[PDB]
Amino acid sequence: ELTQSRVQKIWVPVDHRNSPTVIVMVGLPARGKTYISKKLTRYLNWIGVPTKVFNVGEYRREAVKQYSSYNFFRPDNEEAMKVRKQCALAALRDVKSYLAKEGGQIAVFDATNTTRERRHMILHFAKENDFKAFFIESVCDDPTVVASNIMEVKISSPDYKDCNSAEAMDDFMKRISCYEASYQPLDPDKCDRDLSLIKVIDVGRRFLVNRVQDHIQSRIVYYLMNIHVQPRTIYLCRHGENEHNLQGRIGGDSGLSSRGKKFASALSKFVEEQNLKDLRVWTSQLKSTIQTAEALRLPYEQWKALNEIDAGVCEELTYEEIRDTYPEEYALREQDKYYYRYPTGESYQDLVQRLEPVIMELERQENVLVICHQAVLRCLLAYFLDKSAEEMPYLKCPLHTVLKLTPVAYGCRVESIYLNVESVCTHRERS
Amino acid sequence: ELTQSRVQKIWVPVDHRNSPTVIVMVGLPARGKTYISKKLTRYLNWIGVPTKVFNVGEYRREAVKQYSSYNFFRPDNEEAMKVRKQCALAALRDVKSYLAKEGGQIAVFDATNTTRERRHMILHFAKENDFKAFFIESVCDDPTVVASNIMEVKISSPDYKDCNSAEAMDDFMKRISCYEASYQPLDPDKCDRDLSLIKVIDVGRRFLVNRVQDHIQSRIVYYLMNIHVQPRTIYLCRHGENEHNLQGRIGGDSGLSSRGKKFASALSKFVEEQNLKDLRVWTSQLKSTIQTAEALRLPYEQWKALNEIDAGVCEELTYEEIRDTYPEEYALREQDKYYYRYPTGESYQDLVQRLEPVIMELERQENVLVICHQAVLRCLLAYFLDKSAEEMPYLKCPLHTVLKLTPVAYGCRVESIYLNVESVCTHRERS
Ligand SMILES: Nc1ncnc2c1ncn2[C@@H]1O[C@H](COP(=O)(O)OP(=O)(O)CP(=O)(O)O)[C@@H](O)[C@H]1O
Ligand SMILES: Nc1ncnc2c1ncn2[C@@H]1O[C@H](COP(=O)(O)OP(=O)(O)CP(=O)(O)O)[C@@H](O)[C@H]1O
Ligand SMILES: O=P(O)(O)OC[C@H]1O[C@](O)(CO)[C@@H](O)[C@@H]1O
Ligand SMILES: O=P(O)(O)OC[C@H]1O[C@](O)(CO)[C@@H](O)[C@@H]1O
Ligand SMILES: O=P(O)(O)OC[C@H]1O[C@](O)(CO)[C@@H](O)[C@@H]1O
Ligand SMILES: O=P(O)(O)OC[C@H]1O[C@](O)(CO)[C@@H](O)[C@@H]1O
Ligand SMILES: [Mg+2]
Ligand SMILES: [Mg+2]
Repeated sequence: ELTQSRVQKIWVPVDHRNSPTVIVMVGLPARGKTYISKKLTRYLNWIGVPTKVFNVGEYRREAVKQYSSYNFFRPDNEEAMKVRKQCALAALRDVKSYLAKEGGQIAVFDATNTTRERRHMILHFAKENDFKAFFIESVCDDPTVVASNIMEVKISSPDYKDCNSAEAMDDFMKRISCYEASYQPLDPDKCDRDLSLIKVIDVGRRFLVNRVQDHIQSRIVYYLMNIHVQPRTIYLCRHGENEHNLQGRIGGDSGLSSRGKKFASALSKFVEEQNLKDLRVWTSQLKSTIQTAEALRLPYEQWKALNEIDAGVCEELTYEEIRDTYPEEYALREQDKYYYRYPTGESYQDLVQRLEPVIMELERQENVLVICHQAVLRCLLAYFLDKSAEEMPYLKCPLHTVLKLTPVAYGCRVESIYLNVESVCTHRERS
Repeated sequence: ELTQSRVQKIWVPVDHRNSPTVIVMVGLPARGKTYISKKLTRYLNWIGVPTKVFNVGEYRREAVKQYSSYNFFRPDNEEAMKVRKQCALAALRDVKSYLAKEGGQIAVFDATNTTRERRHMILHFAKENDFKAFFIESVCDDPTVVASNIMEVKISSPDYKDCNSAEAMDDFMKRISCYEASYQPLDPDKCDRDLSLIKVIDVGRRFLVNRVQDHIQSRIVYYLMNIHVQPRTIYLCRHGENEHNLQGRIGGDSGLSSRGKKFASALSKFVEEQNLKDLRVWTSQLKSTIQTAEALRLPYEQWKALNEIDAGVCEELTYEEIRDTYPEEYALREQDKYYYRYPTGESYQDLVQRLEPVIMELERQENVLVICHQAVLRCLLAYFLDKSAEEMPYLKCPLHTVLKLTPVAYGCRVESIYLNVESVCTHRERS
């Protein structure tokens, strides 16, 4: 005796009457601890695992109004040490409220945590709140890398609002020397034999993994081994306009219109003028995306995971038709566009689970052109631009427009490029 | 201008007119090199990557008729060394024919390869045939583990056909001591800095990964970190009989019949008499599997990936109806049941890609009960019992029967258990 939920179409038994994890970042400054923290979090939240970053740096920038210099981080700075410890403890406080009282699942503790003492303290914290502890250490003693990092995300930090490169660059170098003496890296073969951890070496050149307590830690591990930092570009766009677009019909597998092909031709000119040494092209298995890719005269690959969302019994229909034929359904979708699943079809949530492999592969690749569909494109875009599940189903991803995503600082930079070719508009807001 | 293939329903441009990899196993005997090789291969072939194992041991057992003793593996055994080298070279010969002439993609070289010399030779081989080289080393100096391994897959080997445990166990111990002196493990921080490799330590307790050249090596890495060897059991069965089963209609989302529920009740008694400390239950999101799981009064989890194959425009239909309504389609499926994809639906190939995450999770778990559907069940079973894509769509997976899969030696042992409850028969051979 079960009843099927109206929105998610899930069968639940009629009533009629996974321990949370604390990810601990470890490493000297300018080692990508925050970079990793944010990206990790962006991913986890995307695939549905509620994650939040707790940057002890911000707690510090909060308590000590405006920034001083490296003197603040001197081991002999008795007062700063007091404040820094109170920052770490305040953050763990907020962590407890997240994992135990706010429904959070993973809490990333973003700090240097370069001493066994500090780590043992966190372990204790976890041990008493019934939380698992997974460590991620970033080791890299390459002056070129450290130097480059200092330039990319430090010299512009709010701490150096009143500094130039020459001085900021020096203050941070001294800042790093502060942690160096007492820095005790993880020792998975001795003192840290029992800790579950992954040590990222030379920006992913080598990894040392210890244990792994569950699938969640398993994924995280997989992810870090696939992301990289080499500069590259990811272009995203939909198929050229198609017959169904003109008729305003959803789903289906129609072919490009006269304009759609025109757009496909423009896309070719665009890719051409991008001057990319290499470029991979991915499409869905639906006709319209393939016809578009063909116009590029470049080898491409088809992914069934990139097919537009499945509209179920509403495929081939027009919104008007749905509104009339399946009124109640048309309403259930407008009130919960993300979780709503079409009868015998999918939901935006289903797309995310279906696209996970695509995202993981995009992180591994260099330059990639993905020609897909509206809903599918929103999903991917929501990942790169960190858009909540609430706004995902409404992001604007118009026809004939190329979204150029480039890596910058801690996230992704986006550039819209309309290839100057008319087409209908398939976008529709909440109502 | 494209045309859609009739079987796979894929759009291809009308005509009208990934370097192969050699996986190198490394390690002393009784370290699971062959275990890993077979499992790795079983998996890769399942997800579509043509892989083959080249056990240098078999080449040896082939050339030297019947087995001697550990004297054969003595470093001072000038003649044996000659034969052993000719075996390794003959196997690489067959590797070349596989990766370059037989359409193979991955070739697992199963040997001790415990010396830098031997390894350099293989590198050279790869370097000249344009093959990538990925190494997997298994290090474990635990006497209990080594001892146990010697018992589980050595003492019964065809080499010891005329030996008892007491003597076989001793001959293998001496055999191991032979390789020990010249054994040079991988050194990812010195001599082997440039080699792409994964070093499995203490049966997966710790890993040291170096590089990783592509996604294929990325997956392999992920897999090894998720499989384990602790004893556990995996039960597989379909939902209890349902309305559609009675009407002989495919797809749909109907509920259990009177018998189906009866079966669900029997399943409860079965699980109960299994005396399992723990047991996870997974179902699909279709009503029939959930109703069945409910009868167990155990917490279960729903997976959309476990939903029966999507019959497309044929859902809810009876084979008779399909045969009549979509004759041409009914024929295209009987001639190629694995690759055939239903209009707007899936193929067995699609199921495999859809089930990959399930398989990966089953490898991570201990005891798991999976209540699914016919086609879905075949897919999973094909993985555990290593059944080709040709036989997969025809494996017999009857209603009300529990397949009990247990780990043994290098593969999985299967036991069928009919819970003694009538039901229709949904199996149908090729015709
Ligand atoms: N595994 C890694 N090793 C080294 N650098 C990395 C890295 N992952 C990312 N980066 C680089 O690090 C920079 C971001 O550094 P981030 O600010 O996250 O360091 P940090 O958190 O270690 C310093 P701090 O404790 O001083 O705030 C970017 O330039 C990024 O490309
Ligand atoms: N990573 C690992 N470390 C140690 N033992 C493992 C292992 N993976 C599997 N095993 C165990 O090893 C046994 C299979 O060993 P296998 O025969 O594959 O070893 P081997 O190939 O190293 C020996 P040889 O070169 O003498 O043939 C099984 O008992 C299995 O459970
Ligand atoms: O985590 P710890 O050991 O308290 O060091 C924290 C400090 O590190 C920094 O990231 C500087 O490297 C600061 O923003 C932060 O206050
Ligand atoms: O995401 P939305 O607003 O529900 O629109 C989804 C529809 O958009 C389309 O791509 C048409 O523009 C259809 O294929 C799909 O069903
Ligand atoms: O790979 P190597 O160095 O030639 O050693 C191969 C030998 O190892 C064995 O697996 C025994 O440990 C034999 O079956 C095989 O002939
Ligand atoms: O694998 P086959 O032989 O095509 O049968 C598949 C059908 O079996 C069923 O499970 C019915 O027994 C249907 O849901 C499914 O479409
Ligand atoms: Mg930081
Ligand atoms: Mg072997």
